[PDB]
Amino acid sequence: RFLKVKNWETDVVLTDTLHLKSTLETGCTEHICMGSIMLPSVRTKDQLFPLAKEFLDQYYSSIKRFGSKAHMDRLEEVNKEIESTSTYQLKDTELIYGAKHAWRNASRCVGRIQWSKLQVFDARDCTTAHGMFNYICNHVKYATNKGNLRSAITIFPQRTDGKHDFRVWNSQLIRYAGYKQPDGSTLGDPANVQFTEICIQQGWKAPRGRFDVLPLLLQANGNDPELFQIPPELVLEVPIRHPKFDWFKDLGLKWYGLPAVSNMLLEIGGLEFSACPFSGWYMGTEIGVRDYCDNSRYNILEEVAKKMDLDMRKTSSLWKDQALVEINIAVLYSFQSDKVTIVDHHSATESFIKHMENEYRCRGGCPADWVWIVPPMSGSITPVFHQEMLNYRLTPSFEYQPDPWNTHVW
Amino acid sequence: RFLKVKNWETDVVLTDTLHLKSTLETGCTEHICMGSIMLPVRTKDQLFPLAKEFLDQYYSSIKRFGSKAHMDRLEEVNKEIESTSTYQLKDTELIYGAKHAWRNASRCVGRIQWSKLQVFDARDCTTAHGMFNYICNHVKYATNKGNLRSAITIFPQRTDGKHDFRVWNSQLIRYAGYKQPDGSTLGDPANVQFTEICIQQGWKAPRGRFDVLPLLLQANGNDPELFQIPPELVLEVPIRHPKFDWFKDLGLKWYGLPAVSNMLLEIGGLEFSACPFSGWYMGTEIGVRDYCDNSRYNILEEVAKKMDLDMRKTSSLWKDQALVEINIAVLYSFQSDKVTIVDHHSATESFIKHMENEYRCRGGCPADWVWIVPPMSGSITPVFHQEMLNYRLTPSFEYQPDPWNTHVWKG
Ligand code: HEM
Ligand code: HEM
Ligand SMILES: Cc1cc(N)nc(CCc2cc(CCCN(C)C)c(F)c(F)c2F)c1
Ligand SMILES: Cc1cc(N)nc(CCc2cc(CCCN(C)C)c(F)c(F)c2F)c1
Ligand SMILES: C[C@H](O)[C@H](O)[C@H]1CNc2nc(N)[nH]c(=O)c2N1
Ligand SMILES: C[C@H](O)[C@H](O)[C@H]1CNc2nc(N)[nH]c(=O)c2N1
Ligand SMILES: [Zn+2]
Repeated sequence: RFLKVKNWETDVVLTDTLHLKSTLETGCTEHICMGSIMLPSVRTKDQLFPLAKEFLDQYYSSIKRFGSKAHMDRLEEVNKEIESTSTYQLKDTELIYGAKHAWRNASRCVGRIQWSKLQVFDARDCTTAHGMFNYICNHVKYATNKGNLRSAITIFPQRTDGKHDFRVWNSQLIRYAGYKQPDGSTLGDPANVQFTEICIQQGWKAPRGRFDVLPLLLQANGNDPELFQIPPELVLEVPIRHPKFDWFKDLGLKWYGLPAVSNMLLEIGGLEFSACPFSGWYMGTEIGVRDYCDNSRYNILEEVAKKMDLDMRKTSSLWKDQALVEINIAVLYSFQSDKVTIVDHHSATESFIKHMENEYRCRGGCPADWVWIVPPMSGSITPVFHQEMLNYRLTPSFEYQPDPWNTHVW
Repeated sequence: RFLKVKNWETDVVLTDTLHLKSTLETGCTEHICMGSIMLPVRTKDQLFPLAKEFLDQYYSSIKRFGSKAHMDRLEEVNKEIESTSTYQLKDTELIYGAKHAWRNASRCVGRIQWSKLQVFDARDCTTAHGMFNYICNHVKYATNKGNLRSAITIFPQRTDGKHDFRVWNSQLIRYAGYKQPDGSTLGDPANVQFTEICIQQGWKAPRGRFDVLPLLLQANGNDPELFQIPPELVLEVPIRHPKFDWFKDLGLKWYGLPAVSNMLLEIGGLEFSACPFSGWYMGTEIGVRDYCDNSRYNILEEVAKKMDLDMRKTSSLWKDQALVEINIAVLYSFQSDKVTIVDHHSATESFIKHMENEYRCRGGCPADWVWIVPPMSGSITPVFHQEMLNYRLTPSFEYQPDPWNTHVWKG
């Protein structure tokens, strides 16, 4: 019941007691482990108050006022407000705490050593999609900071009856369009083909290019979503060149500086925030391994290996592995040259081990999903590969939610 | 009930029903996943259900479930259990059991080959000298002059737990490690403790960087005994690089035959505590783990030095670059010497084909994503994108304690 995790490279053993405060479920049973499943998964008055109490208990404990004057009053006041209104409103301090701890609790996030330095933008007074656009532009500008990226989240009004949902329809604030070609292939980002169509097949004027920044599709108060173009001067992009291969720049590659997830649901004290875009900065492998070299994405491995003149006859020449490394050197080199914040996988995974040690010491544990924390290249030469991790679900949390074009009462 | 797994690269969705036949536990609960944890004395009370379950599976596989032969064998095993408190497997049952323990090994990416296992029945063995002879014959057969063949040798099953057969080596062929007084290590740091035991048991160590360890073999619960594998039976491969002529001067070599010897084979409730098995290497086992783990031979520095990469900042990816070149050299060396090896691209593709076939013909394939995904180039192999369900089926291979921690020395 008091569990231990071992690092097999260093023999360091940590003792986890935090998991005993886990609330939600993992998808696993003692008969079957679902650790590699990508997606392992109204609201009444009964359910809401224990959730608020659990959250307020940990909030007042965190400020060393558990069982105090203000603690009992706040508990009473929220209880009064739920009994009356069937919901409640977070104090600004509780919202900031809840958002920072949702990130602290994100077991798939390797960047959590930064969790306490998060800029929380309270957008709970927003009422229209034009107001949403305004808040998102300000977020993008703040977070981008001319390349000196700063972590931020913008929190739109919480769900009420499920009919008045605020939703950002984009999966990330900044992504590249994808169109299926006449000759059967795909131009741009294949992952965004259905979305790039919903933008066109409902308003947008696509420049049908390969790296077209998609428009925002914003939904306020349950209404139909509206299209907005992010001002291009707010979208920091990096042309990708290689520090050795001069032909690399001729590949035509670029990527955007700001990774900003916008389709997750933020849960704090039972309250659900369905529009809560958040951003940090890239780990190099997200772009160079996944975005560029996945077969279902831009899938550039063949072209790069050909220009390197590698033996592509046999897989055992490891031509894919060689090109992969060069592509990721170029991504890192390009961002660093343009003074755009980026972290390589060696530095980020080292940071996470230090974060884990901090969390075990000051908190008694750190939920972590090994399948997601280990980078998608060079796994075993990073320290996290050799680190046993316990995965469990703590709240406040970021959760997945259905894509809105499958749920919108249109 | 049914369970579905999806491949996010190809959108193929498979449906698992085999997990219903799972019995052992995973370590996980509804509230915690132990998927990345490395490691999550038997009476007649529990033995006959285990035997009956196994014999049901065996007679089903041969299309004889419920036949007179099936019923007579159950009756015969039942009587032998209450008469003798254990039972003996037929040769055919042992072969089926060993093949299916491999088929059920959720951490093994090489399972497309499970039905072509050569099973050596060594249940008549009585002494450590006899174990040595069986293991020599296994090594010669499996090596096959570089054309490797999968094999397993099965020594007598556990009785009261005081008479165990054990191979004290973790693998039949491994290099020694020696801790120096200055704190540095010569050879394989993974094997320092076992090397100390061998030395204490009388082994005369050459004290080089690639000394093949002696076999330390325990029969019938007696103290273990040292034996040197005849060197002409240990096939080794000097490592060189197809383009880098200085790579040979690093002085690296490795052995051809990977042969695990510390696991326990469970078949029908019977426990075979000495069951060495062997296949052939996937290149990354040597080039990534054996050579580049910080806690193993740890050659990333010197390789990158000789390559003259920028080693001052990690963001040059000098480690990633040297890692690839080393793994090219491993594959090139084995192929050039005509010693069986498989690269991680081929092995993971074969495993995906295996897994799909197992879903079609068997209703599932238990698989441990954490171990199946190779330790370099993860997402450019197809297993990275493949959802997998992990569960425990029997027959199975299990971990067991290191014998020096449990053995009662006879002196
Ligand atoms: C500041 C630097 C950050 C870095 C380097 C970083 C790194 C990463 C990486 C590499 C992933 C895996 C995502 C993937 O492979 O698709 C991830 C996931 C995630 N990150 Fe972080 N992140 C950062 C900031 C943040 C922030 C500011 C938040 C929230 C406030 C956050 C919340 C999450 C969540 C919830 C996931 C899981 C996404 C999912 O389950 O699909 N991250 N992060
Ligand atoms: C024929 C070629 C084979 C290949 C390419 C192969 C590949 C692998 C690899 C790469 C691993 C992970 C090992 C590690 O990272 O330390 C593994 C694990 C394993 N293999 Fe296979 N294997 C083969 C044959 C066999 C055979 C013949 C058996 C048994 C009869 C077997 C049973 C297992 C088991 C039980 C594990 C789990 C090891 C553990 O939990 O430590 N494999 N295999
Ligand atoms: C703040 C942040 C920093 C960073 N460095 N990286 C990311 C990227 C996280 C991510 C999250 C998701 C899940 C939500 C999307 N939908 C499909 C549910 C992805 F899908 C995805 F591709 C993806 F990159 C975010
Ligand atoms: C037949 C086979 C083919 C192949 N291609 N590869 C292997 C290697 C499996 C392996 C298994 C273990 C299990 C014992 C665990 N104990 C020592 C903690 C190892 F340790 C180890 F190093 C190791 F390589 C085996
Ligand atoms: C099937 C498997 O769970 C899936 O491919 C996961 C593996 N690990 C991952 N890890 C990260 N960081 N991001 C991902 O998208 C994935 N995909
Ligand atoms: C902590 C973690 O479970 C451990 O390092 C695992 C990760 N996956 C692995 N996968 C393989 N094939 N072999 C290993 O030794 C390991 N080690
Ligand atoms: Zn699990």
